[PDB]
Formats: sequence, structure tokens, C-alpha cells
Amino acid sequence: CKGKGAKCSRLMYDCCTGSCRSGKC
Repeated sequence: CKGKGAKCSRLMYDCCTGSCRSGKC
């Protein structure tokens, strides 16, 4: 996963601090 506002995916939600938001957590 990753920190908020970091690289993300709305199919993985590789956001430690949240969900994905158009490729940014």
C-alpha cells in the first residue's frame, strides 16, 4: 500500500491511508 495522495489504483486500493482517487490516494 501507500501514503495518502501517493500513487494508487481504483482496482487495488494500494493506499495505506485510504482508497484511490483518480490514480492518487
